[PDB]
Amino acid sequence: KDAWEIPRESLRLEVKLGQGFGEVWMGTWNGTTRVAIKTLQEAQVMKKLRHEKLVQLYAVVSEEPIYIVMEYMSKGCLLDFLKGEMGKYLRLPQLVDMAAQIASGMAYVERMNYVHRDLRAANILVGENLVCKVADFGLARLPIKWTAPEAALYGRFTIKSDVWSFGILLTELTTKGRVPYPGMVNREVLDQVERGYRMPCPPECPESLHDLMCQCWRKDPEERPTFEYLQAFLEDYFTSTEPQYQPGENL
Ligand SMILES: */C(=C/C(=O)Nc1ccc2ncnc(Nc3cccc(Br)c3)c2c1)CN(C)C
Repeated sequence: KDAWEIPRESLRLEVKLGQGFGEVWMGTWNGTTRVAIKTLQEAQVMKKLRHEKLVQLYAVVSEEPIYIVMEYMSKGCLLDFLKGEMGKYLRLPQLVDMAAQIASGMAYVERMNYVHRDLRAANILVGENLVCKVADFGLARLPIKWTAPEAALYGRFTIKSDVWSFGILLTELTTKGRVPYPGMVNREVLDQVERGYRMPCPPECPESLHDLMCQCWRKDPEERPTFEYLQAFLEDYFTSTEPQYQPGENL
């Protein structure tokens, strides 16, 4: 047992979040620390990754039943946030800033030579001040509406198939959380994307952002941009790219 190990007695499971691998609880730790607990690796893994825009591992419990203890994200998962009461007031500047934070977390993952494998809004967690962090490395190495064609078809998961999933996350953000390829079923999406079909410009989303999306969805993995490119572009967006941005009904 390594130094990430803790006694169960040091954890107070409190509220469910959190369904249903098992539950997800809000909690306390050594009486003093507000945490999140994943009941039954992602932890392992989350032991070797440390970044400000990745939800931080705190502790593990070997130890059936296995707990994973993590930084608590106060606003819950991004999909829910986007589609609930806040969705309505989020506008393009805030949505692009959130995208930049996810890019920043993913840039780190890229620097470390890892792959996420399940990058989408359901796996981004929000905290205070609209902070967004990459979560759920359950499949991190070492669902197909978000999965690049080469990866869904031939199991070639790479940082480049993550970029693809990032393009799809950009459509979730600009549409307030709508399921991608509206009206199409998994098999329809598979067939059409293989023919060269790509989602159109979301309504009110600028062409330059959709442009970025379309780059992320290049047929050719090695032609998709870096996450560090993505990060810098999204960070600098409202000066270098859309300096004449004016607010609209929805974006
Ligand atoms: C939407 C619900 C959701 O993700 N809720 C949620 C709220 C707050 C929170 N804080 C910390 N950690 C988690 N999740 C978590 C993920 C992986 C490991 C551990 Br430990 C905790 C969390 C989750 C999800 N729908 C699928 C959109």
